[PDB]
Amino acid sequence: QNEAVDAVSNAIRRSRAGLADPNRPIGSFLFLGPTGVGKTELCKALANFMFDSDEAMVRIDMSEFMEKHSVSRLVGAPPGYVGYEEGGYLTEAVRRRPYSVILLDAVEKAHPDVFNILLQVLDDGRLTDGQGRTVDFRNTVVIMTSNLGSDLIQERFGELDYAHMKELVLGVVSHNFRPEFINRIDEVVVFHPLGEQHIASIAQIQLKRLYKRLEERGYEIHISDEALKLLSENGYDPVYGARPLKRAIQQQIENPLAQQILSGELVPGKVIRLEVNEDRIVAVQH
Amino acid sequence: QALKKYTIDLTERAEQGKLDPVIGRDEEIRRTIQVLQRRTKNNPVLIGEPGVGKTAIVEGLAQRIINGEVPEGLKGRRVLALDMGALVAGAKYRGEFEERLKGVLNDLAKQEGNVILFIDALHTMVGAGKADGAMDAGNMLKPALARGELHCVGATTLDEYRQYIEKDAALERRFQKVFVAEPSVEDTIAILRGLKERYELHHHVQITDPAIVAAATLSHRYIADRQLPDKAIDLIDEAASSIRMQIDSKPEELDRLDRRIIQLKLEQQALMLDMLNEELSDKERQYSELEEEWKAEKLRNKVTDAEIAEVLARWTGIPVSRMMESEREKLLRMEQELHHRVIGQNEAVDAVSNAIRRSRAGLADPNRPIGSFLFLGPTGVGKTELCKALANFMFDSDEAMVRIDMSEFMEKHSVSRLVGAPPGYVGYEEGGYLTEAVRRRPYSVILLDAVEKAHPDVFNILLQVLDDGRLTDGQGRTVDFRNTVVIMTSNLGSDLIQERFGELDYAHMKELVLGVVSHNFRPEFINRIDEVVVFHPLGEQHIASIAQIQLKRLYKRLEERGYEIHISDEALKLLSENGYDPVYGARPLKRAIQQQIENPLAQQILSGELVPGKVIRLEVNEDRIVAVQH
Amino acid sequence: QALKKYTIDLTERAEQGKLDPVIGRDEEIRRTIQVLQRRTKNNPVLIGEPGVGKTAIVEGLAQRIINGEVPEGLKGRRVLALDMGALVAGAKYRGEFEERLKGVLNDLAKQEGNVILFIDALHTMVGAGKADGAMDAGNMLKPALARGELHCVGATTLDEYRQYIEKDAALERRFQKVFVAEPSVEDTIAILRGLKERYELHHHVQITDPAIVAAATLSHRYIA
Ligand SMILES: Nc1ncnc2c1ncn2[C@@H]1O[C@H](COP(=O)(O)OP(=O)(O)OP(O)(O)=S)[C@@H](O)[C@H]1O
Ligand SMILES: Nc1ncnc2c1ncn2[C@@H]1O[C@H](COP(=O)(O)OP(=O)(O)OP(O)(O)=S)[C@@H](O)[C@H]1O
Ligand SMILES: Nc1ncnc2c1ncn2[C@@H]1O[C@H](COP(=O)(O)OP(=O)(O)OP(O)(O)=S)[C@@H](O)[C@H]1O
Ligand SMILES: Nc1ncnc2c1ncn2[C@@H]1O[C@H](COP(=O)(O)OP(=O)(O)OP(O)(O)=S)[C@@H](O)[C@H]1O
Repeated sequence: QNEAVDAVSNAIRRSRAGLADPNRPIGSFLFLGPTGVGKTELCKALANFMFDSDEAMVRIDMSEFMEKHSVSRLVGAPPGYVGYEEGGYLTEAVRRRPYSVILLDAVEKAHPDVFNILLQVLDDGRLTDGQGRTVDFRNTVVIMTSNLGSDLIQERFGELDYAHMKELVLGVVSHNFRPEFINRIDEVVVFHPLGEQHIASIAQIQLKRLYKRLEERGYEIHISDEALKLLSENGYDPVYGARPLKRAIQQQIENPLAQQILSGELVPGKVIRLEVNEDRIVAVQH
Repeated sequence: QALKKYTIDLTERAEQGKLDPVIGRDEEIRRTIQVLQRRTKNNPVLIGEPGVGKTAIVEGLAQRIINGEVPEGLKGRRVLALDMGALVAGAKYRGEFEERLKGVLNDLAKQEGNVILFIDALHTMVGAGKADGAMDAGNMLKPALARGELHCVGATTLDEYRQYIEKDAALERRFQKVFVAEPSVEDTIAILRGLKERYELHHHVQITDPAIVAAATLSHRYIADRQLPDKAIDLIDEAASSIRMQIDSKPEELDRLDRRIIQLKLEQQALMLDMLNEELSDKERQYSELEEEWKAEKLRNKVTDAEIAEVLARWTGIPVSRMMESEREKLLRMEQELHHRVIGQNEAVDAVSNAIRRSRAGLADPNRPIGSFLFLGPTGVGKTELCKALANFMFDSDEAMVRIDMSEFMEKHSVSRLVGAPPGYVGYEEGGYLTEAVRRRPYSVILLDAVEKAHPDVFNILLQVLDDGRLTDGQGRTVDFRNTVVIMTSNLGSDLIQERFGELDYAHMKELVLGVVSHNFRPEFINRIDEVVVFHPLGEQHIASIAQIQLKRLYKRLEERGYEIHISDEALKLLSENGYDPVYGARPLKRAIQQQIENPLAQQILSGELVPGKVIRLEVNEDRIVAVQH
Repeated sequence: QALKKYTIDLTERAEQGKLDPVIGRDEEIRRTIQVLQRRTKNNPVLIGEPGVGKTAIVEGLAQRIINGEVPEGLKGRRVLALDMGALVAGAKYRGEFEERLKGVLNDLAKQEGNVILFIDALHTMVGAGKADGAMDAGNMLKPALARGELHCVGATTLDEYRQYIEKDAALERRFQKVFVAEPSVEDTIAILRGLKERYELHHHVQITDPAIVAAATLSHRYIA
């Protein structure tokens, strides 16, 4: 996903050199593209970069707003109503820390009332909450994740350059969203499904954090290259992204390995080598 | 003077060494010292969520002024803590509180600017001592605060700041906001090294440094309620309390056994059939063996990471502890324990067993729940029964689980009955069903039965839940689901599994019914699922074993009434005959047992015919089942 | 003094033999004692839906203190029950609630850490003396709680925990939550055996042990 990391990178580098437009938020993005290709992971890697934590961000899961009356969950309770003295969820959580990252997770699930609220947000950097005061959004990176071009990108990403694909999935978004809300967008970026090499590198990252979990537990693992090849070939299909990799690693390693840890079988200290049998993956002790 | 009566001196307490050491917080102490040395508005307020160390920043400022590690403009300051209740307390008459507060202001003027003041819980001050003749203590310190003549340091919570001080814009702007961010895990470990010294000195135990890094790491992971370092310091302190209690009289295992033997002793005394004298003799022998082992090892004296883990597994309920031998031998025999109530259906018992074994061995993904499951298969084969066997295995009770029947959610409104209502609307003040139920009990089997009956996009709530274990209710507070077991049971391939279960392996069956679910659910949602199992229709030997299960629980139902029943295997073969069809599963067996046994048997009980104590033999008739008295 | 008036001595009542016997609740009293013997935040709170026996846990702790089954660190402690009704009771003049309550804080902290304070209905303490802009019991006790000088065993219902105490998050972090489990059928049978003895002494009757096991079974099954 080189294009999206370029887009977000250039947004923060526009802000730090002063050239940001101070009537808007810093970058209003819309992450399209199919499931399991790292939309929420680019948001998490941003907040990990900029703020030194994975969940140090205003994560709003937009699929809890599927009705017309859940706008008040983020703006606030209007005058003379129940939860009045606590404001909203978005406006307070920004009005505390005005340089934050706001993840509007799974944006298309909600009702278009929230999209009107975010019209005001993405264009002018203010969103007057329920108690009757502005909230300064001129310094937050608003990020939105969706998958409206799932079939289109999964089927036709080959033999097409990036601009024509962007125009085609942007047409699909224009069928889904109003022209207002996609006019306010700083940059729609388009993802792409993962090939063998991408899932191989993601397999190495997930195995590094598996090693880190067992190193916390007190164990070590070296792995065979053939074992990692079986993990990368058992967990490759273009429809579900990089998640069959995660649950394939989860099954084939973590179930028999934890089976043998609980069995009183695998002694601490020794390097637990993960090499293959004919088709299974066995954990050995030598 | 008034400052003797109404202020309690911190630098005298820091000078006599009555304050715990303050570690880190370079940025916030430096900004408090920058703000305290201004010309107008000398007033910092310390703002951050409760537990992050704001009073500790003022106590670190007092210790740095006593040690003299401050600039030269502060060498020799006195930091005096103002107690607004001690001002309010004896002010019965009119104008007594204002006389007290004005005496404090005159004495602070006579100190020639040498006294830093300190009002912890600054939100106490707004509207303190108001009456009809109100000067309110926010309206009398407002001139002395505006002109910078008073060096007050407040320390109020962020929500208490929004509620109480931003309701008064003049006194809102008299104060400079020093934000006190939650310390991360590493800063907490440093803070816990200094407070390790102090807590070791109090509890007379020795906190090992792996227990410190365990306390900061574990309480950052498994507690979303409170904030660092306070939750980590609480794990350290309560762990040292447990170690010192074990040191005092005897360990907790002999405590369990002593309480149980005195309990069953006076309980058998109260019974003066039993199945109690056997239990009491076994527990007395177990007490003798563990007391012999305690005399053979003459124990715990230090706080290790295992004590931190047991304290956190008794704060919450999440099984963080090391597995004892009874529990580990129970848990390696997982599938034998589950096939006592779910006979047949090996694939799902393997899947569920492996998810719980990954949980307990500590390999589970900490950003997701323990395991999501989608039990597909035809009606009456064991889907809801495996979830009840899960709660009866794991939680020792059948109905001890969060059961959300997805056949009440046939409309899109009824997402709101598991997130709660938004602000303004009716059921705001009570929160969601699911979210409150998890926020009480964070380790629980969450079942979503009959899941294909719901509205198609009610499963967007579950996009959040299954992917990241966090669901955000109506009021705002996100509930952490990351230690739960989510299970949704459906029957989307009923006729397919009934038809093509023969001549097909498990893999192609899973693929074909997964195509069926691909026409039902969204590609987002069937990607979140850890493991879709596929159930299989029940055969004749399965139904024979199910008949034995139902007849054992019928004997259990008729022993309470006071009757014994023995059955002959010919009648059991008849119930294997009259209770078999592939299309309806295992309930034709249950209603065949119901009819052909319980209707003539209860007929004959209420007939005044069947004398208790005599064994009711269920031999066969020509075709029926007789019940005789011999 | 002040502790004569605004507190009720449980250990006097347990030592006079006026409380009910308490059966079971072993992990709950053990974690209550593990929380009461801390350095800072000595404050547990018994949470669980009403009926499960939370005041019974604190009275069981009082009977274990008097009859000598607690550790050596608690042999000799008094368990005083604070009266939130008596503290507001006469104070209509300004300050007099706070005068009473800080007199209680003086006379407790002057006991050298001997009196375990008990507040059934902790959610009453939340907004107790909250006058027209004055000091309630929450904001007064709040700094003597997170130094361990006040040993406040709360006992609040779980629904009113969410309604009243989580509204004020600072007083919420001072108290360490001790969950109180709803007991099984079998523990209920044991509880009913001790209280069988006491109710037979009350009503001048006898109670057969089938009526106990039927009472636990039937009340668990049919009253929901
Ligand atoms: N390009 C990637 N690099 C690293 N990890 C990735 C990548 N793509 C997916 N992952 C992994 O897959 C998960 C992230 O998938 P998500 O981006 O959260 O799915 P998604 O992008 O939200 O698509 P939907 O809308 O949920 S179907 C994490 O567990 C990551 O470890
Ligand atoms: N930076 C720190 N260095 C040393 N100890 C700390 C630090 N931060 C917190 N603590 C300890 O953590 C505990 C809680 O901190 P507190 O300052 O008392 O919380 P708080 O700042 O009072 O917030 P509230 O709203 O007043 S409860 C105390 O025991 C402190 O000694
Ligand atoms: N493997 C089994 N072992 C024992 N009893 C079983 C088994 N499978 C089903 N039963 C009986 O089946 C009854 C209900 O079966 P369920 O599994 O609850 O039906 P289901 O699987 O939920 O399918 P639907 O679509 O919800 S009707 C229980 O009373 C059990 O006695
Ligand atoms: N372990 C026990 N030993 C003896 N009696 C008990 C026990 N548990 C509960 N009880 C009895 O159960 C009843 C209720 O106990 P309480 O402690 O009053 O419950 P409770 O938790 O105070 O209910 P609320 O929510 O405070 S009104 C009393 O009659 C007690 O005697």
